[PDB]
Amino acid sequence: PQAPIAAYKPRSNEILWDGYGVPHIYGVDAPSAFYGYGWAQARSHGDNILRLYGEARGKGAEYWGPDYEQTTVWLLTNGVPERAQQWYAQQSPDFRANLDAFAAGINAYAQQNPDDISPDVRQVLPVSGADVVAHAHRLMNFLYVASPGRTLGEGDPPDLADQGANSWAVAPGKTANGNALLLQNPHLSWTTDYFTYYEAHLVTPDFEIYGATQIGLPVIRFAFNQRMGITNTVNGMVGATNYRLTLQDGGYLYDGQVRPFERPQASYRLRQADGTTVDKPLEIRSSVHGPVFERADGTAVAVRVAGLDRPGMLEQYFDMITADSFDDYEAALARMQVPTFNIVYADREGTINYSFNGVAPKRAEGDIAFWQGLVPGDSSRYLWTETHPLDDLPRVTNPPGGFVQNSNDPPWTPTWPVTYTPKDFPSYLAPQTPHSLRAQQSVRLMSENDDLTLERFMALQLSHRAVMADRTLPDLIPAALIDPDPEVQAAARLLAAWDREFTSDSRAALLFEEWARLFAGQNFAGQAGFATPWSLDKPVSTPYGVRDPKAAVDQLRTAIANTKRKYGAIDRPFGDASRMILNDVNVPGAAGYGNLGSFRVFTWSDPDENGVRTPVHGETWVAMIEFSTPVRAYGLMSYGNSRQPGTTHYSDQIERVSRADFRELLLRREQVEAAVQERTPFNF
Repeated sequence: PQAPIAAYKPRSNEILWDGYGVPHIYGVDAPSAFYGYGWAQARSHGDNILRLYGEARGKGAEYWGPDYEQTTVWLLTNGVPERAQQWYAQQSPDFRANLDAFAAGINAYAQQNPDDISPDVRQVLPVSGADVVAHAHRLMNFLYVASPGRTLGEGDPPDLADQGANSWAVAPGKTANGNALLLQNPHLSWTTDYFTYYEAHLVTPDFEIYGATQIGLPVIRFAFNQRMGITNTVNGMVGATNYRLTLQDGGYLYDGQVRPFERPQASYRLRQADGTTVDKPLEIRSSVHGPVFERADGTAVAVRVAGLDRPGMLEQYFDMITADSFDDYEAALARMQVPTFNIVYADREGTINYSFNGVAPKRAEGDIAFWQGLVPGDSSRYLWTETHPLDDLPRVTNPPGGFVQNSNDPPWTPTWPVTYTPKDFPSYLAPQTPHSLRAQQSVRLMSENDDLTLERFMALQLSHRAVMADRTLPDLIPAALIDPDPEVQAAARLLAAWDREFTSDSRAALLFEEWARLFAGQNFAGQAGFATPWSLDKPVSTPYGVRDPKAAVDQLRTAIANTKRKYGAIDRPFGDASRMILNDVNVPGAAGYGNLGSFRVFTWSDPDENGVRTPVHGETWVAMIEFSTPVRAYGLMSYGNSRQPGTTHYSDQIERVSRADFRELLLRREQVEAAVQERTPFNF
């Protein structure tokens, strides 16, 4: 109807909650919607939001003791609580009012429902707009871009490190009905608090947004509406540098001169087991690069984070997701206030766009591997001061191929055919590393399909191909059949009969994973085992083959043992071992590891004593949107919409997830009114 449906114009403030605890927040103006949003978030996730906001204040240690102390030291040394005050002071008046409203929403819920807030996090109250800013700043710059694990060279815990996503946007020309399609599909921890997605709907007379965001964030990162929608995937935009300092004469050597550290003398409180606290002094040293950390091995490392002068992250996302046109979206994107992420855009006018987004330092020399390692901190040659504008970054708009995609692969095949190559960009922007089997599968699923309907688009999202099996079994099986061990022969035949799909009933899939663990490493990303290595000239059909079939058969022998150790048998049905268990809901699993090729992702834990494992990471918020008039959208949230103790909205979608039975996402007032179970009238 090339003119959108009449926008709903709310006349009172109310949250209409549906049966799954999805809040439909109707506000008479923007602060009202943000207030209801905070209120809703607090109701569904209050305890963890408070804890996180506590942490963002640099008060984790003070509130909860030694387990929170590393983050405290990290955030204080990096001046995060103070930077938050600054960024908060630096908001536009309008947006600050929204942030304040959001916080007031949280406080108000807590004030009206004090017994619903967990006793341990009551002390955090009240919260403020600055806390909201701090949390978002922590999340973006000091979890995503820089983290203490990386700076300390200890590595990040899985809670943080397991990050991924799928993203598809399909142009009209590639669809049946002529409307852009969009897949929102982030893959984060199912347990990590700051990575908990919350689904919501905000309606004012001026804007409408539907979708998911991490708890405690006041704006929706995976948002769509009647006009447009976006989705994100992590791109590991190298937005920070760790510098190895040479310590000398009480300072650090730099361009042959001894330079002084800048020193604040801070201190923080540390909660004791008995509930009292001790004051711990904290000296914060900064070189010209940034704050200085000392590794366990005694290396002095200065961490330099890009975009510390970018306070408009939350407002950028807000203006992006409420954009009236693609030009507006881009103008907002072009502010470079969002420090990281691939961002994919689709709208009802038919535009699709992929952007390798973030705040990337301009560097005179060095490739991406150089800039991800310890960079020498004794030379001004390595001190960047400038960042790339949007226009310097890999982007694709309405490509000839009619789609854009990203599955955390380097941005070198975001569409097919490609519209640029690695040499078109500085070598430090993105790795030129092999694309994962899931990423190759993403390109294939879009490129190879035409005349897409929403239903078909949704079916394709469910892909759970063992691509790794396609690349290896042709060589492994014949070689395994040579082996005299009848068990190895039996294993080979089990593997040969398998359709190479990670279905619940697959008796071969677990064994295969175990072999793959050895063949391609614990993360299934190793390349040394393949006969034909990955090539950007065959980006979706390499790597391929088994380089050393003898050794691979030895790996199968060990794998057979591992499978039996873990699962009690080499032929246990995949979905008997792989379970999705939330509260007392226990449903069969399907799909699996992305690195094995599964597009739909469940990163199955190690099994327990019964051989049972559950997703530690993977499908969380999944939504497919057709930009028809009106839009049509379906979605699910694996672990429900609430994690508050005792909620009925934690385990209430996982059964549907197991059957790929998506909910209709309800954006229209009439639909919302039809689905409403709870109403929270409010007044901001």
